[PDB]
Amino acid sequence: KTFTEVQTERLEQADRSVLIKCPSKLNEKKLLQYLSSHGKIDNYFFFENRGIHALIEFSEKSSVASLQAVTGIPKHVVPYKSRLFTFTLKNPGSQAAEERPVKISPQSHIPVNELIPKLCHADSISSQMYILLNEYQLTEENIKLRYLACSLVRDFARAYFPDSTVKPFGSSVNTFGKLGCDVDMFLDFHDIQKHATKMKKGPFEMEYQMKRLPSERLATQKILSIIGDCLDNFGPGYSSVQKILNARCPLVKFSHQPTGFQCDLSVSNSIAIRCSELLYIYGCLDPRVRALVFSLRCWARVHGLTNSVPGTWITNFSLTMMIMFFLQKRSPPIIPTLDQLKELADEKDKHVIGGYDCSFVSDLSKIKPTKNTETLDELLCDFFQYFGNFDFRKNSLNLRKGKEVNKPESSPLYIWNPFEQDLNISKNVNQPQLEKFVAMARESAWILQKEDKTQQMINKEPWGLAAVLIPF
Amino acid sequence: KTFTEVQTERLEQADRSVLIKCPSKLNEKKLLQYLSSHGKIDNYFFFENRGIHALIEFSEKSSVASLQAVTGIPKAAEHHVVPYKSRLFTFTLKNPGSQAAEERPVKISPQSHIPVNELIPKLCHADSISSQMYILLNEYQLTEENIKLRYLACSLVRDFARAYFPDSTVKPFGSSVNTFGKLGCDVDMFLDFHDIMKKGPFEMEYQMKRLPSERLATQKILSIIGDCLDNFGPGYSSVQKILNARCPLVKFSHQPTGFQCDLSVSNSIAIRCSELLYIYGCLDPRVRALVFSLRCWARVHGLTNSVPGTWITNFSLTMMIMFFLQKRSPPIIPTLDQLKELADEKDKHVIGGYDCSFVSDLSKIKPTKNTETLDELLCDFFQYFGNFDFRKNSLNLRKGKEVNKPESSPLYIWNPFEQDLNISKNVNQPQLEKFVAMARESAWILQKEDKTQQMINKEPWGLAAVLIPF
Ligand SMILES: [Cl-]
Ligand SMILES: [Cl-]
Ligand SMILES: [Cl-]
Ligand SMILES: [Cl-]
Repeated sequence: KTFTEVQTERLEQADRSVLIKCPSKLNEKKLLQYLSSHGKIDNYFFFENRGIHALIEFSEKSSVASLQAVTGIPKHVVPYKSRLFTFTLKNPGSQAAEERPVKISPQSHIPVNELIPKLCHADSISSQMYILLNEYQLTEENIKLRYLACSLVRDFARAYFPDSTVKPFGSSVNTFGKLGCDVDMFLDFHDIQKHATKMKKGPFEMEYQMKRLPSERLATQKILSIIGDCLDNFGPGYSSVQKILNARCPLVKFSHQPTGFQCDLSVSNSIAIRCSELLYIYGCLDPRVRALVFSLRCWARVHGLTNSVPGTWITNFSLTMMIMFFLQKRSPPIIPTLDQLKELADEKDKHVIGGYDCSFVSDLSKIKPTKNTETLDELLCDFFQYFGNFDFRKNSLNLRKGKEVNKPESSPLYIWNPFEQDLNISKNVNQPQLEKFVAMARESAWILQKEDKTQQMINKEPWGLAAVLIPF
Repeated sequence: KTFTEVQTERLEQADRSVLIKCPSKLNEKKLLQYLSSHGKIDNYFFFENRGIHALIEFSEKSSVASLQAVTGIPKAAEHHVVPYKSRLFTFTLKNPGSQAAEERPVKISPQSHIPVNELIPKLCHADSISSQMYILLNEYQLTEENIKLRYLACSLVRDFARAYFPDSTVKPFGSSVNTFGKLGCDVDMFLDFHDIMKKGPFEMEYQMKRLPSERLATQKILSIIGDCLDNFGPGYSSVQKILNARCPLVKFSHQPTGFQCDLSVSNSIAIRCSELLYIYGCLDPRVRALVFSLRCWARVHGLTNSVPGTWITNFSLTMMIMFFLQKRSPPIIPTLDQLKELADEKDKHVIGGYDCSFVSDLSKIKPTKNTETLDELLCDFFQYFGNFDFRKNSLNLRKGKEVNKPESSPLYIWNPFEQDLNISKNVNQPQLEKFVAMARESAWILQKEDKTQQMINKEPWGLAAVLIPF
């Protein structure tokens, strides 16, 4: 039910899953028939990534060890044994060419130039936005692949750090991730002995000889450094390992070839996890939330408002928060404020970080459904109108209050960090970039207000969402 | 027990051993009583190294995992440690106010030998040169406890390598295992880390990352282990990575044991050399007595040094001593070719095309009929090399003969396991001449002294007379 319960279930399924690089001439039935001899298979799919790969989700974890028991070491290699397998035929020239294999599950979304025609063939702006959402959103197969990537990194980390867990956060889990997005991973340490340890009969407290480091930051940097070097030199399918240990949140970036994901590994950050669960709640509350976010992120990218590299540009996160604020301010609100979510929280949902109460309700059924019935056609235009006429000089965005309030500090765009006091999430944004955003918003509002959609359809020209998803 | 069988047994015992940093107020009985609840303990001892530490050797390996299952990270330590779990434990009292046993002193096992200034008086009170040399040997040689500690150090380093090379081994060589090591000597360690089912309709293999060329692989693996030694455990390690040397090397101080260590990738020739020396050391007690005394002599007179350079090495010196013993009438030890001829098929070892075989079973070697005393052998060693023609002759330990020098080098000692290689190529003419001068002077001192009067006069005599600066 809850965000935490979804993560637990996803990780358990990943724990009994494996990846297989398939033979050039793949017979699906023969492969599955063989794998089923090691135990029942709950789920599986194929994907393309420099050849065909299969994700296999066994019903029982024991099946993994069963398969590993008949798997050999190639024959010079780093003999780290994993859940990455390569299957080939003994006598490849004695099997014929295969007629109709296999269904491929896409791990990327269609490019904008292919999307636009689909949008133009839609009946309304609402339908356009749902088409975009369906084309872009993470698939069940992609999600399974993301959790398996985390599970594999966990196993790699567990060689030196047996209590390691690796769990995804951000776009991979908050409902706003699009196909192709990075897998952001958090490493944490928790006792694998989940069972109830007795009262020991002896007199001693017993610990490992470990250096007590002055800061959590230094420990984090040393741990990530070793894991990074090990992935680089010893880990199968890990490439382009970049150590970015001196960043605000120390980080190791890498490309995971078996899955084709770009990944980012850091040590667990409690604030970042609260943020992911908050966005998950908002995304789950109403489908218009996700529809708006996906369309507006695409809009921002198309018009050069967002960028892949950090700088003076508004970030996708900042933009997403602006959208949440917009939705909080509808009459009636489409989503509750963070203070409203805090007040619905019981003792079990108490989360205090750095002295600041970051509590909010985890049970979605405790949130009264919105009575707002505005269509996406209205909301898209109104978003552009609202921020196109928003006084950014005088007002800041407070998502806890759901109100425009005086700016604590002078900054072009001030959006309050909802889990840290006196922090602006959009402090990076300069006046030029903010003015560009405003100009694009106003132009987009005008285009939607003035267009004759029926004639554009007849004239075979872009209309509605498509009209604002092309350069001006 | 062959050399190989000794190593195997030692490593197996180290594999089921742990190190425990003991409570400030240590009750030995309570500690052992508690630890025995995880399984029987075959051996244990205590040593001093910034507080009391205990080596615990469990009867069963399973006991290690049992102890680890109740070992925890403090709440205050969370997020502030590198969570590498090891066989290094710290024990403290749950309630410091719950001591309810009589306090007894704990026996400390020494890991160092007495300094020369304390040794000399003991030598001067001996009855003969032979007795002096056996006193030195007994004061200096590795103890059973020290040996266990050395193998455990290797075992701990092995566990770092095994994270991604599960079949890895780390084994000591050189002075730690060849019978000629003295307390306080480095632990020289070799890593061997790579190249060590039902049939379905698919061939099935793991996806594994390729290693680079042997040297590059060696450099990367040693670099990571060096980083582990830095960051895993209590640390304070003084890790020196010397990865660009001819033989890539990591030097470090292992704080839990207090050993100075050198880690490199396994060299098959160096291992044969260690077993050869082990054979020679085991054959006759005079072999070890001579080597220990002469190594001490070399150090005292500045002929050997802790850092590599133009100095004769302890290994080269030891080989010179072996050559000397091969040349006695009759020989005290056999030549390497004699040991080769005694080898059966099971003792076959060919390295780089060169037959490095020799007998491993010591009972197959006929005991020496030489009955020369150490008094004679010590003086004769100095006399022999003091008059040896180093310009014209080289030392061949396979033949047990002086032979023409293959290449021009001040001191030429044939590498017994590699063709056309001089183990003492590093030695320059100045250092060789110093050695010769010291040898000749030492011979004269022993030849001319009146030992009875020196004893009465309370002056150094015999071995003591050559173990002080000239
Ligand atoms: Cl194949
Ligand atoms: Cl997030
Ligand atoms: Cl996008
Ligand atoms: Cl040796």
